[PDB]
This record gives sequence, structure tokens and C-alpha cells, in this order.
Amino acid sequence: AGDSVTLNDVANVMYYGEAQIGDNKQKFAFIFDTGSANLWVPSAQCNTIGCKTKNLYDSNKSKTYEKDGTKVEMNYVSGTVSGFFSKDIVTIANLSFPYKFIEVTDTNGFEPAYTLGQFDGIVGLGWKDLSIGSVDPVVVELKNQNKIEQAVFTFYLPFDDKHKGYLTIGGIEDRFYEGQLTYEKLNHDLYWQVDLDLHFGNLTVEKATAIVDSGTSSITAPTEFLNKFFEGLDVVKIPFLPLYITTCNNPKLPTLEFRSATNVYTLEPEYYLQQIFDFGISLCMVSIIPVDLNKNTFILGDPFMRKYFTVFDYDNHTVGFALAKKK
Amino acid sequence: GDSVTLNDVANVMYYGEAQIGDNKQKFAFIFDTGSANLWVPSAQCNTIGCKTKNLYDSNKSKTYEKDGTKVEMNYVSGTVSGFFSKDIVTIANLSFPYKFIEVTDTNGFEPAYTLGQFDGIVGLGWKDLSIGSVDPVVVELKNQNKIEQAVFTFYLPFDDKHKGYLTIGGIEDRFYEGQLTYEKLNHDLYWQVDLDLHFGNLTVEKATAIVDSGTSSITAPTEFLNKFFEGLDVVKIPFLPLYITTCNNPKLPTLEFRSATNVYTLEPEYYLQQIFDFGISLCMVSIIPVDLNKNTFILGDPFMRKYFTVFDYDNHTVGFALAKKK
Amino acid sequence: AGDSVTLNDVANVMYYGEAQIGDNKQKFAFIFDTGSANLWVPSAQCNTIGCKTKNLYDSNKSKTYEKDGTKVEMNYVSGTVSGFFSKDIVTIANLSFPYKFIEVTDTNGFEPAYTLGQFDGIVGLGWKDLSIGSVDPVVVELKNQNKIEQAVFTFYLPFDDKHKGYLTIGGIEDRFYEGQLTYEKLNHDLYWQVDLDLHFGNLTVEKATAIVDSGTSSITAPTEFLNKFFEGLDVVKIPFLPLYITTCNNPKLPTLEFRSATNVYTLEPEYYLQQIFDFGISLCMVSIIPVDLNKNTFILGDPFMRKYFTVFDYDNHTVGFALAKKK
Amino acid sequence: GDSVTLNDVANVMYYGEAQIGDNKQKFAFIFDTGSANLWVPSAQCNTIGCKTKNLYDSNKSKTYEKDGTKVEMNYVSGTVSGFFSKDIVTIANLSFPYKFIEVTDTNGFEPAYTLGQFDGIVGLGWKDLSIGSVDPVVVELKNQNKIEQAVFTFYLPFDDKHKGYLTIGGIEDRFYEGQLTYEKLNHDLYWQVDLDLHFGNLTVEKATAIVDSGTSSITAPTEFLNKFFEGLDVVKIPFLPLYITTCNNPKLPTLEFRSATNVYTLEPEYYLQQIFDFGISLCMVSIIPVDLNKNTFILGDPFMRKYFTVFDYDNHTVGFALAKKK
Ligand SMILES: Cc1cccc(C)c1OCC(=O)N[C@@H](Cc1ccccc1)[C@H](O)C(=O)N1CSC(C)(C)[C@H]1C(=O)N[C@H]1c2ccccc2C[C@H]1O
Ligand SMILES: Cc1cccc(C)c1OCC(=O)N[C@@H](Cc1ccccc1)[C@H](O)C(=O)N1CSC(C)(C)[C@H]1C(=O)N[C@H]1c2ccccc2C[C@H]1O
Ligand SMILES: Cc1cccc(C)c1OCC(=O)N[C@@H](Cc1ccccc1)[C@H](O)C(=O)N1CSC(C)(C)[C@H]1C(=O)N[C@H]1c2ccccc2C[C@H]1O
Ligand SMILES: Cc1cccc(C)c1OCC(=O)N[C@@H](Cc1ccccc1)[C@H](O)C(=O)N1CSC(C)(C)[C@H]1C(=O)N[C@H]1c2ccccc2C[C@H]1O
Repeated sequence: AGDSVTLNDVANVMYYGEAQIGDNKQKFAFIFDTGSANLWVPSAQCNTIGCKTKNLYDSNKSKTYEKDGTKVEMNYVSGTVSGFFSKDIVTIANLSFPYKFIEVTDTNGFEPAYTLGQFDGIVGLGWKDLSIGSVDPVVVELKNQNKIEQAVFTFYLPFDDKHKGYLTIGGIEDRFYEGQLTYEKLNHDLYWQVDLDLHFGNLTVEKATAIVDSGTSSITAPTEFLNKFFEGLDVVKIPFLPLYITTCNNPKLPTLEFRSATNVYTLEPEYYLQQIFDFGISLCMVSIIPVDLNKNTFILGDPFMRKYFTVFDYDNHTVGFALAKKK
Repeated sequence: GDSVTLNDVANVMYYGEAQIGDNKQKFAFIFDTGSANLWVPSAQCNTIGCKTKNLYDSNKSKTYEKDGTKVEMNYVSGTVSGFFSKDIVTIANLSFPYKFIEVTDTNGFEPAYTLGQFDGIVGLGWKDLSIGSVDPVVVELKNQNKIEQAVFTFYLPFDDKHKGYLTIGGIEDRFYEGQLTYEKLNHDLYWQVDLDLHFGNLTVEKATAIVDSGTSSITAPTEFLNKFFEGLDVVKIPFLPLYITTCNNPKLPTLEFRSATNVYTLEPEYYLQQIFDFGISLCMVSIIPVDLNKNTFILGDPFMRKYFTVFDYDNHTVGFALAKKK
Repeated sequence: AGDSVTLNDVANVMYYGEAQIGDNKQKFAFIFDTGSANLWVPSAQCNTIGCKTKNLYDSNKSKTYEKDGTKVEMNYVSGTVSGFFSKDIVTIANLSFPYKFIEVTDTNGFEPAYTLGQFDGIVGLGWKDLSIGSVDPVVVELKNQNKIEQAVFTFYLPFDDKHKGYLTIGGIEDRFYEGQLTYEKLNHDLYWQVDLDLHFGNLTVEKATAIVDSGTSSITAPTEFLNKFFEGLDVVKIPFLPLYITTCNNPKLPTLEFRSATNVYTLEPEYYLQQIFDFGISLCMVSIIPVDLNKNTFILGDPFMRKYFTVFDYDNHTVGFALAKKK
Repeated sequence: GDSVTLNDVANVMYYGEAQIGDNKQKFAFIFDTGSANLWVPSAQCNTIGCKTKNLYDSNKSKTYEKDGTKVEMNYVSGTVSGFFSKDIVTIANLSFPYKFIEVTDTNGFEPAYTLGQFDGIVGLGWKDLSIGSVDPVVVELKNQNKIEQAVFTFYLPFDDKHKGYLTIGGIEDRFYEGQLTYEKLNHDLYWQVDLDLHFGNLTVEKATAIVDSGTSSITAPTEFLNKFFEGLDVVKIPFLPLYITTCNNPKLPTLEFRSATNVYTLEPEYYLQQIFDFGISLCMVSIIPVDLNKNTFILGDPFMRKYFTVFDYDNHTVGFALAKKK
């Protein structure tokens, strides 16, 4: 079946698509993040520098807005936003549903990541307990009022700007993938964390939790593991920055291997590399960066999701994977 | 129809393999609607440029029919040397007697040749354009009741590591979309057409425009061009026929090709090539200064990436559509 | 008069010189940082990855070492080092003097900034009260025992990479500059913070504290001030990093103007730019980055110090400036 | 001596100004020890490449002595057209009657000409090289008891500002250091010299090697070179005479140039130019395939940047030192 917000892609490094808010259907661009669980927009109320270029929600000219007013920090690792809670009717796709969200009023905690973004707010797409305010996930809310067949959603991401990407709600559309799905059951309903013995060419790590995260531009690994990784594969790290450079055909670059009970998952380097220079010799950025999180915890972010169509299934506690169609 | 699977190389030249000989020696070929002769490095080609190449040995094929006349191939991008021969040429699964040049002296055509990953060229041009009046391979195939139409299609892939097609005998549905305007040759020489050539301000009315798959690039009059880029933000890198600009450059116009029937247009997204993308992103521009007879334009590869091309010996036309973008 | 450690320069991006520790004169490379105030070396004792290629100080085979052993974090904004205090006699230039320093034993908090460097430790060259342990500044220490004429030091940093930099202790040598010195009284003896109305093309900020900092590769500005700056001068910021790219002759680039009661100090853009691409069009990195610190606080780091010879004067509480010679 | 201050442009070509006429029209010039004719865009040059250029108006100078014979300049990098003339040329503060080409048709020499920021070239080659046998400008100055020596020096800067020097009349101390080996011309044609040419393994004994300030680069036979770079890590960018490598590339040798007296050598640090430096540093390499008579090599700008050059009509010699590095 399925209902689909098409997602525009900027420098392969973030994705955004429209959604509406209020019964006067005020428009907004959002990052759909399977690694966070709240929704927010700039508030008509906000007076910080960053807000001033964005589309500002007016709680006023929506007739279906209801007041709440409880104040909230929202602390991503990328920065902080702050506002208060409101209730209104959010439309995603053209599915409509009441929701609790944040009218953000302070953003200085999140700029320039925000002053230089082309998105008004974020839409959380993880699980209920990653939420600030125990708010049900929007796909879940939709199910809970017969708006959707199944409380499942999918990500299809592509390979640059006027190539179009697609978040689909409540249906698993064949148009996106090839082969069959392979599923992995989650190990907490928090992030879409599943459970994996990872193998990066030379070192492996036993049963790691892998976060599948639409929100991250990059693949991440804990920092011990990475230094352990890059040594000897002629990758030069620009100094003082999470930034790794190598020749595009550096033939010492291992295919990454994600392996589970059911299945095997792989990432050729053509997937975790960015072309940066291409003039007889081609130079590349390696799209893997240090990040320390609870367990052995790796985020497969955007590079992984480019190879793999992904089905997130609230009903079963699973994420499915198939090869994404190139066309 | 029937297509030869085209190989991309830096989007700067494409090649395909085609067999010569009953013994069926396979070769790497550039298919060049800009010339009308076929050739290969003879096994008796003694020039070191020849040494990595695929040779044709007139021994191995039974069908080898001796000729021997000597011959000069004078491409503006260099010259080759040898003598004529005959044998059974095959293109995809299309076999036929043809006369061609056995190439023995590759020296006046390197470095060009010694780098290139191609052994010879095939002319997809006209009988008029041939050195030796060899009938174009398609027109032969026709008058041997071997395919429906003295026609071919050029489907070139927009992008580097993807396939590309020389279809023969009939237009295919897959390859294109929308309709298919035609225009007619103003000479049965090159696949040259008569064209109202608009380009920002600068028109140059009733130009001759050569369609040509051999050319990696688009060309213009050295004077009309130099005058064009002026005031845009396109820097020219000194004594090389090369120009860099930023890819977002908003001074950059679309290019117009209107006729009596219709209009065609080249978006800057079709005549730029990336070189560098990191924060700012620069692209090199695929239009180059080269002078000939009229206002004579070469629409090369950048144009054919946009427009599927049909080459019609029968109806004296060339015809175009939006290349199926994939 | 003066004595001088000659400083080697890597990618215009950090500078290091040799010095000795112990009475068996064990050698080490150090960053001389006028923006922190402690000395440390890797300890013979250190077993973290980042130590493993460095020259480790053996408290043992110095016959003049005295134990202390009190343990210390040292928390730069670039990272953390950890170890304990020892006393030994440190020689810089070839001036010899007793000191309290840090035997660093844990570095995992500072790597790869330390795994990818070619320097063993750091030498703090700031003021007493920036020191962990109220330790007198080395140059001060040296005065306090008749090793030097006057408790003053100088930084001469070279243009481009080769050609050699120098720190000069206890003498102002005419070989390094031209014109005359213009001095500025400090506004706390903490950093070499002086007091400045800064003027960058279009935006000015009234009476800013400027930190003169040999250690920093770049110029820094508070984040609001920067976003406010770069707008409209076609400077693209690489996404998700403190990285600013532009065309080298972007003729919108303002000369920076630092202006005080006595004096005017200036920085043409040929000083705050790093090339990156020279093919016809020509690309440049802008060596200014957002950094938020107490007041309106700017660090004039390595770019400034390339135009300007600098005299740090403990005796007067001043920093003096003259044009560095090009030869 | 007496020097003309040379201007640098992308280290790809240098230029200087020198005056022609009694009225003293100043001009931008390339000083090319690779040709021996002087020329300027006549005020009667009607070609649109002429329009930003500095023209010579044979009206303004009294001293204009009419000639008019028509003439073709056929550089290998293009051709120019005009008729001859005569007047008082000045080079720095050196004035003298000289016969030259008034250039009227620059079309066979663009885009080259219309971008270049230079109006004419001056030849600093020999009489035998001259089209019309005009005696070289230095040998004239000489034989008008106007300077001590039919000699000149070429001093060449490294960076973009930093300026260059064509000195005339005598070698200067400032410009160089150490000694000064000489070698003797194997023809009084180009300043060509006989050289045992060593380069990694590949020698090519007793080659002829042209010193030439006009050339931006160093050149070699297309075959010897192609074979050279093989197994280096030097990628060639497709059908442009252009090669990229990483600047630290350790497979890159120093070049050798030995004779009977002495040996000269080109460090990679002299024949590379940064294209890209960030994390990895890439450099484009200044050596290019071009074929002539013997093993004939053009030592151009990369070589003259290392070595100061002394050009000796009198003692038939060319001589070199380490260019005073500043
Ligand atoms: C929900 C919650 C509640 C309380 C506390 C915490 C810590 C919580 O988690 C939040 C979180 O930070 N969530 C992150 C996921 C996350 C968690 C922990 C560490 C790192 C990431 C969210 O999914 C996400 O992608 N994001 C978030 S913002 C973003 C959309 C820009 C994106 C991101 O950072 N994108 C940037 C990013 C992220 C990682 C690496 C590289 C890059 C570049 C760019 O791609
Ligand atoms: C003139 C003539 C008269 C009677 C008979 C004959 C056979 C004649 O020769 C026609 C001719 O030479 N034809 C050329 C085409 C041509 C026609 C008119 C003017 C100039 C060229 C031949 O077809 C062809 O494309 N080529 C040739 S080789 C090639 C496949 C590499 C390609 C080419 O140059 N490719 C290169 C090229 C060419 C031009 C611009 C850019 C680039 C980049 C590169 O990819
Ligand atoms: C010692 C101390 C004790 C108590 C409290 C404080 C705040 C202390 O000082 C912290 C500090 O980090 N001090 C920094 C200075 C500083 C002060 C405030 C904020 C940030 C830095 C020390 O001077 C220093 O240069 N450094 C430090 S490491 C280094 C010498 C390589 C250099 C640096 O990082 N350089 C990196 C840097 C720093 C800023 C901008 C760009 C870059 C690129 C790179 O060069
Ligand atoms: C004068 C004369 C009279 C009768 C006969 C002959 C054969 C004559 O000489 C021809 C000649 O061209 N002479 C050339 C040298 C030459 C000789 C043989 C083959 C090729 C060149 C003259 O010196 C010269 O450099 N030049 C000349 S124009 C120029 C100043 C741009 C420069 C040049 O080409 N510059 C370009 C160039 C040249 C070679 C390689 C790379 C580049 C890049 C660019 O910098």
C-alpha cells in the first residue's frame, strides 16, 4: 500500500521533506530521524538569529491547536534546542493526526548547524522511550487511529540532489527494492538498534549493537576501533578534525561486513566514500568517523542506507533490509 | 534492432567491441559518426603504439580477401597509414563483407592512440565522407537484406560507469521518451544539419551543426565562443583548450537549437563536468573553440547524452528525443 | 641579547621545537603555547597508544629528578592529558633551570591529536594563574635565578612552511622585525590577553579581549560574530565542520583591523587564507573559526602571528608588535 | 648590463614591456629564445583578437620607415600574418633601428592570442631562425657599439609576484651563484646543445636539447616519455597533454643532464606544480610529449627556474648556474 513523503538530498549529507502542521496546513521542511523521537518546528515565538530564516509555526492561526506550555531542552549530540510543548494536528504524507510537538523558541544552542540548514525542524522516527515526554512515535499514533494498514515505515535514499528519495508510511512498496527482505529483531526498543558481529576487513567485534539512523550523514564506530582500523591503509586524517581522506581506488579498502544469525550485510567502499577531486587521479573522503556510545555501538547512517532499503517495523520490533533499486 | 554495448571512459570517449574475420578476432572500437572509414591495427603495423593493441592477422580468417591499395586517413586529430583489405566484419551479431584499412603506421596519431583503449574506429558517416568510397556499413547491411532500415540509434549514457548503445536497423522504445523531431541533412557528407543557433544573446542564424559521437565535447567558432564566455565567470586555463567555472554559476545560460519544426536546448547541467566538490564545487566546461567552413558547430557527446539520436540514411534525416534518463 | 629555540613548522598548522629535561639531558619536541601554562612530557610510565611512538621521560636515569606524584588532569579544549607531577631541571634554549612538570601517563583523552603529531609534549608559556598548580612561568623562573637579563620572550613565525620559526627568551632581537614595537597592556595576567576594538570589514565589536596564542593554528571569533561575518562574501562552509572555503582572490574579502588607543593592527586576507586548489579557478581556506569564550573573546592565533613579530613581557604586562621581516 | 623586468603569469608564461617608436608606444612581450622574429599587432590588424591589445600606429612615430613586404610567421603553436616594417625599437633603455612584422591577421593563433596578456613576441634566437634573416636584436645592439657583449641572461622567478629578468650586454653577479659551466651549440639555429640525457634508467645518449624561454614546460619525444612514466605513479588526464601525480611521489627521479664538462639535474621539486593540497597534495607534472628531429628536448621554464641562463652569440655558447634562489 504505502504513503510517501519525497525527500530532497543535499550534498548526500542530509535529507529533508515537507510536512504540515495545524488545520490551516502551515508548511515545513523536516529531517526524518530514525535516531531521535520528538517532533519540533520553529515557533512564531522564536526570536533567535537561526529562526529568522525559517518557516515559523503560528499556534494562533490554527484553529485546532491546543495549549500545553511545558518547557523543554532537547539535547542531541549535534546541539540543543529549547521550547515548550504544544498539541496540534500534524499532517505527514497527506495522512492527518493530532500530535504533541515542540514550539522551539531558543535555537542558539544548535546553530550554525541550523542557520545553515534548509530544513525548519525535525521529525523523530524512533521508539517511544527515546522520546522526551513519553510521546508515541508518529507512525504508531497513525496506526492507533486506523489511518494506516500496518504501523511500518520505509526509507529509500538516493545519490544526489535532483535524484529523489522516499519515506513511505504504512506499506512496504516493491518499487524500492530487489531480492527479498532480511530482518533483524531489535535488542531494545530505543533506537532501531539491532544486533551484529561486525567485520571490518582485519578486525571484527563480537555482537555489536548497530543503530540504523536516517539522521546521520555518516557511518560511526567507537574511537578505539577506528584508530585500530585506519592504520596501514594510507588514509590521512586532516588534523584536529573528524576528517579522513584517501585516494578513491586505494585498493587496501576493505568491504565492510555486517553478519548476524539469519544474514550477511556488506558495504563496498564505493559506498562509504565521497568524491572530492577527480582529475585523472580521484581523491575521496572516507565516510566513517569516531563516536563513542554505550556498548560497542556503531551507527550505520546514510552511507549504509544508500545501499540498503530499510523497513522499520513497530509491529514486530524488526528492521528489514534489501538491496535498494538503482532505478 | 540490435545494439553494440557501449563502454564509457571518463565520459570523454566511448568504445564498443566488434568482430572482424571468420576466425572472429574481437576488437575495441570508437563509433564515429564523424568519419566513414573502418580500420584496425594490422598484425604488420610495426609502430610501438601498436604493441598493447588487438591486431588483425590476415592469416587466421579463411574469408580474408586480399586487396593491398595503400591509403592515408587524415583526421584533424591525426593521420594513419596502411593499405586496404577485405573480410567478414561482424557488429553485434551482424556479419557482412566489407572493405577496410589495415593500419601499419600509427605514428602520426599518438600520444592520442597509445593512451586510448581502443584499437580502431568505425565510420558511421556517409559514402561522400569515405576515403575509398566504401559504402557506409549500415547501407551495406541494408542492401544485403540483413536489417529492416538503413538507420541507427545513438543512446549514450549520461554518467561514467553505465552502458551505452549503438542500435542498428530500427529505433527502439526503451532508449527514448516523448516524441521524436527530425531535421534533414544540408549535405550527405557529415550528419550535418541546418540550425538557428541561439546561445544567450548570440545567435548565429542558419548554422551548420554536425552530429558526431566521436567528439567528446561541443564546439564552437573560436571567435563566437571567446566572445560568449566574456562576462560569465568562466576562466580559461592558459594555452589549453579548457575552461573552469563553478557549477552553481548562475551567469550560465541554457543553449538553444531551434529549427522550422522544433527547438532543442542544452542546460548547463549537460555541458559541465565535475573536477572538485568540497564546499565549493568546480566544473570544467565542455565547450571548446574550433573553426571550420560555415558557422559550423560540432554537437558531440555532451549533446548526445541529453538527446537520443537516430541516424537515417533512408530518409536523409537526423532525429532526436530526450534520452531515457535511465 | 636573547637565546632562541628554533621552531619547525608543519603545514603552517603547528610549530615545534626541542628542549631538554633531566641532568642527563633527555630530548623532546614541544609545542610552545602562549595560551596555556603547564609543561608536560610523556612518561616512561605511559602505556596508552598515543605514547608509543614518542620520547618518554625516564625519571630514573636523571640524577636530579625529585618525586612529587600528585596526580593531574590537564584539560585543554582540544582534549585531556593525565599523569602526575615531577620536579626536574628543564633546559630550554640552552638555559638550565629547575621545574615542576607533568609526567603524562594517560593520553587516550588527546589522541588522535596526539597519535598524529610529531611532538612529545607541550610547553606552557602563559601566566601563572592559568597554571594547574600555581607554577611560575618558565621565563619568569629563568629570571628568578639570574639566567636572563629581562623576563621577556618573543615569537617569530615564518611565512610558508620552510624557512624556520624561533622562540627567543630574555632578549628582543632586531634580526626578527622592522619598524618599531607598539605595545599593549594586558587586561588580566592570565592569557596574553590585551584589549581591542576589532573591525572586520562591515561588523565591529567594542572593546574585545584578544588572546595572543602561539598554540592555535587559526584566528577564532565568537560564533554569533562569525555567522554575522561570512554572510554575503560567498564563503561556503563545509557541512558539519569548522571549515570555510572560498576563492583565493574573492575580492569581497575584508582586511581585518584591530584597533586600540595607541595603535592600529591589520590583517590582509593573504594572511588568513590557505590554498587547496590551484587550477585556473583557485581555492582557499579561510583560517577563521567560530569559538565561544568568556567576553567577546577572540584568539589571534597563528595567522596573525605570521604578519606580526610578538614580544611577551612579564615585567610590564604587555605584548608588543612589529612587522615580522620576510627575511 | 641592463634588464627588462619580467612579469609572471601562473608560471606558465612570462612577459615584459619594451617600446617601439620615437613616440615610444610601450608593449607587452614574450621573450622567446625559441624564435627569432619580433612582432606587434599593427593598428591595421583587423581581427577581433586584436581588440584588447596594444597597437603600433605607424603614424605616431616619426622614425617609422616604411617597408611593406608581406609575411607568414608559422610557429608550431600557430601562425600570424602581416607585412614588414621598420622603426626604433627600445629594450629597457636600449634604442635601435630594427625591422619587424606588423601583425594584421592573428586568427590562426587564437584562442592562444586572445587570452594571452601579451601583445607580441620578441625572438631571442639566431639569424638562421629568422623569417627574413633579421639579425638577432642583441647582435644588432652589439654592432651599433651599444653594448659590451652580444650576450643575454635569463633570470626566472618561482612565485607569482617575484619578477623576472632578461638582462642584455653582460652577465650579472646578483642573478646567480657558484660557477658557470658552458656548452656549445650544435647549430646556430635554436640555442640547441648536445646532451647526454639521463632520466631514471632511460638515457638517450647525445641528444639535442633546446633552451627556450617561450615554452612553459619541458618536453621530450612522445615515445621515450610514455615509456618513462610507466610504473611511476603518474596518471595522464584523457586526451589532454597533462599528467597528475602526488607531490611526495617517491618513485619520481631527479633528471640528469651531463655533457663532457658537466652535469645538470632536475629535481622533482622543479618540474611539479601544485594542483591540490589538502590532506593529500597533488601536483601536475611539467613534462610533455612532443616529437622532433633528433632526440630533441625542449628545456623550457621549469629548467630555467632552477638554472640562471646565459646566452652567448659571441662565444657560440649557452651557459648555466644555480639561479640565486632569491
Ligand atoms: C533522543 C536523545 C535524547 C536524549 C539524549 C540524546 C543524546 C538523544 O539522542 C539524540 C541524537 O543526538 N541523535 C542522533 C543519533 C546519535 C546519537 C548519539 C550520537 C551520535 C548520533 C540522531 O539520530 C541524528 O542523526 N541527528 C540528531 S540531530 C541531526 C538530525 C542533525 C542528526 C545528526 O546529528 N547528524 C550529524 C551526525 C551525527 C553523527 C555523526 C555524524 C554526523 C554528521 C551529521 O550527520
Ligand atoms: C576532414 C576529412 C576530410 C575527408 C575525409 C576525412 C576522413 C576527414 O576527416 C574527418 C575527421 O577528422 N573527423 C573527426 C570529426 C571532426 C569533424 C570536423 C572538425 C573536427 C573534427 C572525427 O570524426 C572524430 O570525431 N574523431 C577523429 S578520431 C576520434 C574518434 C578521436 C575523434 C576525435 O577527434 N575526438 C576528439 C575531438 C575532436 C574535436 C574536438 C574535440 C575532441 C576531443 C576528442 O574526443
Ligand atoms: C591549560 C588550561 C587550563 C585551564 C583552563 C583552560 C581553558 C586551559 O586551556 C585550554 C586550551 O585549549 N588552550 C588552548 C587555547 C584555547 C583557549 C580557549 C579556547 C580554545 C583554545 C591552547 O592555547 C592551545 O592553543 N592549544 C591547546 S593544545 C594545542 C597546543 C595543540 C593548542 C590547540 O588546541 N590548538 C587547536 C586549536 C585551538 C583553538 C582554535 C583552533 C585550533 C586548531 C588547533 O591548533
Ligand atoms: C620561429 C620559427 C620560424 C620558422 C620555423 C619555426 C619552426 C619556428 O619556430 C616555431 C616555434 O613554435 N618555436 C617554439 C618552440 C618550439 C619548437 C619546436 C616544437 C614546439 C615548440 C617557440 O620557441 C615557443 O616556445 N613559442 C612560440 S609562440 C609562444 C611564445 C607561445 C611559444 C609557445 O609555443 N609556447 C607554448 C608551448 C610550446 C611547446 C610546448 C608547450 C607549450 C605551452 C606554451 O608555453
